[PDB]
Amino acid sequence: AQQYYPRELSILRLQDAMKFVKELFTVCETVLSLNALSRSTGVPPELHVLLPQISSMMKRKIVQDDILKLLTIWSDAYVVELNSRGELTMNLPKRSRTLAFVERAESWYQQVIASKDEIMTDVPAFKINKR
Repeated sequence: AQQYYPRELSILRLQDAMKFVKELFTVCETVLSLNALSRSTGVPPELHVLLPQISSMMKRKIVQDDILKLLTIWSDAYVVELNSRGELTMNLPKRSRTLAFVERAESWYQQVIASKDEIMTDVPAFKINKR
């Protein structure tokens, strides 16, 4: 076109992905914080239990891969634990987190579009290995 060629179009796609993971982080923050209060151990239910809550707040069906995008931006954002059956459980780490995430999200976005190759259109899911 005039202003936007394939590379620029990919950047625009990525910006929507940035907007997505930023909102998703905030939603995970409210859900995990609230659910971590329900039990004496301070440990929330498995992630698959909390996904309907996360989905309703996001007004869209959120899956585990969406959640893992957050760790790509901030690896120490949450603590990841795999149980006996391999079911994923996420939890807040032991001590503003929202501001910290946005800064890293911005910095991550900067480094992606900075170099002149091919631009990814979405945040890749963080890779989790077996315990």
